[PDB]
Amino acid sequence: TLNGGITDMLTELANFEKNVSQAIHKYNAYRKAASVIAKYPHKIKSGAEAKKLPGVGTKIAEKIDEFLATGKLRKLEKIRQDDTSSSINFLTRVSGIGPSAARKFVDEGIKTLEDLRKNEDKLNHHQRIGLKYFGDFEKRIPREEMLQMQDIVLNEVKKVDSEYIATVCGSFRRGAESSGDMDVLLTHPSFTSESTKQPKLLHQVVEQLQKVHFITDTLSKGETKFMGVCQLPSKNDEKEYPHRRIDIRLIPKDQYYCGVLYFTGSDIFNKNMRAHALEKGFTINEYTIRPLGVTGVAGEPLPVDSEKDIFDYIQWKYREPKDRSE
DNA sequence: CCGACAGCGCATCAGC
DNA sequence: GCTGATGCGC
DNA sequence: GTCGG
Ligand SMILES: O=c1ccn([C@H]2C[C@H](O)[C@@H](COP(=O)(O)NP(=O)(O)OP(=O)(O)O)O2)c(=O)[nH]1
Ligand SMILES: [Cl-]
Ligand SMILES: [Cl-]
Ligand SMILES: [Cl-]
Ligand SMILES: [Cl-]
Ligand SMILES: [Mn+2]
Ligand SMILES: [Mn+2]
Ligand SMILES: [Mn+2]
Ligand SMILES: [Mn+2]
Ligand SMILES: [Mn+2]
Ligand code: NA
Ligand code: NA
Repeated sequence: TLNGGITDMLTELANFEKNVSQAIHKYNAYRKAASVIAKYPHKIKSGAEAKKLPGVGTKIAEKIDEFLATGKLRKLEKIRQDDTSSSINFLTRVSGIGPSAARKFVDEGIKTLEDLRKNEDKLNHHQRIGLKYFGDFEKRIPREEMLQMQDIVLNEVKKVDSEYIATVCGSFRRGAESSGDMDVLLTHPSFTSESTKQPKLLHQVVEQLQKVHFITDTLSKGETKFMGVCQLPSKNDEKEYPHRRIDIRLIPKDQYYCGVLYFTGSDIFNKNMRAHALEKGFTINEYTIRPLGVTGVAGEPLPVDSEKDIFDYIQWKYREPKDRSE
């Protein structure tokens, strides 16, 4: 982690602007700068050297000089001493609680894990589950565990219908030795951009996973996107595995490539790639890659048959999943 | 010195 | 009931 | 907070 010190400062700053300042752009700005720095193959010796990287400006340049000069950043040392900011930051760590709900709870006197446990009646379903699994969701998932999970999801999928195609994406597909959660991309021949022949496609898949006790809870659930919890099965008498977050997204079969490009990420990567697309005159989403008319309006979907094809349309050398971790 | 910053599914609410 | 703005998340 | 124009 050549510049682990600096990227942490930045990430902390991004989290602050997002959770406490509710300044989403500043948030993204720091994330981007932290991303470009993380891949910079040199140990940064100064804020000037860093400012040469696209994304780092005069403000981050100074913060970096200050950090390198003392190993600390005053603005952050203070933020850490502000109870309100500490509470808001902490509450946002619970799935379902955003900057808004956090600042609210703080106002109503709720600002500790304990305060939340006694006011479960003031949380919506999602916030309740997030609170319930707070601890577990903090633990990372070892790849070896992701592999055990993949077999269970894929095999349980096939058992509902041998025509489903379940693909694990997210950081898992990017090659991470550890993942924050499991992301599943699902496709079935009956669901395409031209029609939904069969209904409940996603339902039955969830239903099945719940039947075998793999899926333990639901944060949210719709026709195409499921957000819940799951747990690997444990052998006889051995300790129990941490509950884990699991996202399942059903995408039209004929749009798998745009969907798989989206779900593999990373998020910062997608951001850069989609920003670049616009620069070249295109707009990309999880379903398609359309051309941008002079008026701005997006045209019809262009033909796609691989992830690379999409990359071509924007003038970018194809980059493997493992090199998309920005 | 300005406006843009990627794109979208779900839960929830206010209003009609 | 619907529509659309908001919060929160991928 | 940063950047292209
Ligand atoms: O803001 C977002 C969030 C996610 N995504 C896409 C890309 C990301 O890789 C994918 C999965 O989302 P996760 O939040 O699961 N992140 P990821 O799997 O990359 O990392 P990890 O789960 O290990 O934190 O969803 C976006 O496009 N924008
Ligand atoms: Cl902002
Ligand atoms: Cl610090
Ligand atoms: Cl596609
Ligand atoms: Cl579309
Ligand atoms: Mn993930
Ligand atoms: Mn996820
Ligand atoms: Mn548990
Ligand atoms: Mn570009
Ligand atoms: Mn009402
Ligand atoms: Na720069
Ligand atoms: Na949260």
